[PDB]
Amino acid sequence: VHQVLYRALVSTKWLAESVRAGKVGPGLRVLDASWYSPGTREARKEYLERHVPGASFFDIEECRDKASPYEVMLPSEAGFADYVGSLGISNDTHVVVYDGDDLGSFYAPRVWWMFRVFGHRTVSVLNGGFRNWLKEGHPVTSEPSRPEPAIFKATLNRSLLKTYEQVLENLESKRFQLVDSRAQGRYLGTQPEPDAVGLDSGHIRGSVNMPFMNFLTEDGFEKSPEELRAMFEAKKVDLTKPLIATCRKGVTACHIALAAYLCGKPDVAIYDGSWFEWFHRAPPETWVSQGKG
Repeated sequence: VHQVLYRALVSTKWLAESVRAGKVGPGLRVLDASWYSPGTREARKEYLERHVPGASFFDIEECRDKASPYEVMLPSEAGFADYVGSLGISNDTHVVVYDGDDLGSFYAPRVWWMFRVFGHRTVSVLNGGFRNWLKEGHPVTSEPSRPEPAIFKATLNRSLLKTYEQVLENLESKRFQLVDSRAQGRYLGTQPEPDAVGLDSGHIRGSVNMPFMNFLTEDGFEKSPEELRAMFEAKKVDLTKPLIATCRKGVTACHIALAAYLCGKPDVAIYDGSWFEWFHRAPPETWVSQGKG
């Protein structure tokens, strides 16, 4: 359920002109969705110091199922709806998401997919991220944003989500191509999985690896659609066939979904449980690692 695709990328120039124009409001809401591993950057404090004028902080640590044993799992429809409503977002709002990643994108695609998986098509990511917004000198502020509340209705679009059981069945059916966006070393099992206890690295049998950072240019901009298409083809990923994206915790997998969407394939589903869930639930026979093990 959607044939003509709504823009998934907006430029810094466009967003800056919109903010100059007074467009932030019910029709346009801007989110910093940054999140960092423990012991590194301070997402909320960075947002407090420097944000696009009128933007809000989208707290992924809150906007998830807290009761799950697994990482960064979708909240319920109500939890999402209540949270986004509280940021002034309704079903008529154009949501623009950025993050402060050093290359140019990490969490923002996750948030773009969250809106889509909850039925909202009017969502985009800021091409080049906050990194480029800053480099180009666009306005930043520490003034508080206080959007008026709105009502949002969320409706899960199951086709854009996969469960553990569906990935396990797929091991057998081979119906979907399973593409993992984690860095190469962790995908192969030669580098450990971080921020976890006794979680081995490796990958689900039958997977293909497409490290997420390959999607962006060295400046942090999305690669062109011709470039993206060439990447999938060189990976033996056929865009005319079904595709499930997976990673550590369902976050960077959303960069595969974004890349495929800009190549005209909106149908990629995210395995939200991802490797973290897989390792904990699946028989070890279903995964491989170079060490090995």
